[PDB]
Amino acid sequence: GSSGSSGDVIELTDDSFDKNVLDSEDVWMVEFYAPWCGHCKNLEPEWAAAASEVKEQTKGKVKLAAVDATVNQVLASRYGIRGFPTIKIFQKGESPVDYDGGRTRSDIVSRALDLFSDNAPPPELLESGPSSG
Repeated sequence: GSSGSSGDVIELTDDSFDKNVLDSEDVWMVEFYAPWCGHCKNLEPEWAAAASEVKEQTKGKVKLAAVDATVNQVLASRYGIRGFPTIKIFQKGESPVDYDGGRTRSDIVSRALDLFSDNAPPPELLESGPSSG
């Protein structure tokens, strides 16, 4: 996760991916890239930065991760990832969506926010809840 020179990009596998996302009630932005593709190499940094700008803006609610469609087949096949980069969003409870647009932290982040509100509560005092139920 956090090491060397890189933003807050989390590496998930074809097995843990479900144990990290499904096992969490938070938005997980799964992005599939190829180590032999340019369109991705240019996003490498764009995603790293965005992750931080998104995690800080979403207070951790909306996290950003990356996957290697070259090693991940279970997932890639599940939805069918052949055209990288491939940004996909997953929200515990409702079906996941397909992100298609600007490939720059500027845009990537802009979206994450549009969701943050959906799940995570807005900036305004509010009761927590009696034992979450």
